[PDB]
Amino acid sequence: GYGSWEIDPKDLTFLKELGTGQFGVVKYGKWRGQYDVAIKMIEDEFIEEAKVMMNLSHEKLVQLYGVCTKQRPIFIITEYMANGCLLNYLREMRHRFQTQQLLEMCKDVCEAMEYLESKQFLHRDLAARNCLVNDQGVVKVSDFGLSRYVLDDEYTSSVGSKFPVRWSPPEVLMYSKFSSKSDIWAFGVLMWEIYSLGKMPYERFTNSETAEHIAQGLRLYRPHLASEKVYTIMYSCWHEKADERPTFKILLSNILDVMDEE
Ligand SMILES: COc1cc(Nc2ncc(F)c(Nc3ccc4c(n3)NC(=O)C(C)(C)O4)n2)cc(OC)c1OC
Repeated sequence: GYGSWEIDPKDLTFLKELGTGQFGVVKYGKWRGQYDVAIKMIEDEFIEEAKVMMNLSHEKLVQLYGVCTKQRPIFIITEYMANGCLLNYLREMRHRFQTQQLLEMCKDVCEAMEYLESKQFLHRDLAARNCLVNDQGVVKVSDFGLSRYVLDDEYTSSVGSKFPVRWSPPEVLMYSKFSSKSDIWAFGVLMWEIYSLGKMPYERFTNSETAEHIAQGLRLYRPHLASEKVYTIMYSCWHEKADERPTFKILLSNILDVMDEE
């Protein structure tokens, strides 16, 4: 059993649909009439991913509340993030963000990633599409890709035509070399995403052309809203030599520094 994670489906109310795919559905709801939750309905892999989430718990990670593993379809119940997808949130020109708010959003993710790093857990799809924002503009990482078991397979999300090329270091594109230094690279690219208000990295290129140009040491430009100090930080993430890239411990201390200066 999952002991204290086993949720009684009776304590749930369904209210709004949030998203829907071939493989699953996420609905907004209430649990014991009190707390806001997202309810993700779907198999064995999906459960192995929930067990993972059971062992990860951080202020800036989307928290698992419980599971219902006794009726089909099986449920996962997580915390509810009222301002939705960070990518989409960034694209709303009506928010009229100040640089300070952008760096805070970098700090949030960064704190998340340092926990994961300290747990020797490698994320593999850190991007703006995979973060969420709560009612209070606080940003939180989804341990696993949101897409997983909604739109794509465990076989299809992050394989082939759905591979996160734009968030990937040269060693991954050429050699399938994953390590904590690839998560560092992608954090960098996500910083760029934030400072550019949700522009697609290498916005004028294909995945192939991005793969060639990365391999030739082409990098993303400093977004207008990004100061030199801030750009230095995300750039430091794209060193061609993986071991030359900072840790998340280092970077967070870098982000805190900028934040005190600016
Ligand atoms: C208030 O409006 C919105 C709220 C949320 N909040 C929220 N909080 C916690 C969650 F675990 C959560 N999960 C979730 C939701 C939807 C999904 C998926 N996951 N997965 C998917 O493959 C697609 C992406 C298909 O649909 N959403 C998300 C929104 O989109 C992410 C949104 O805009 C619809």
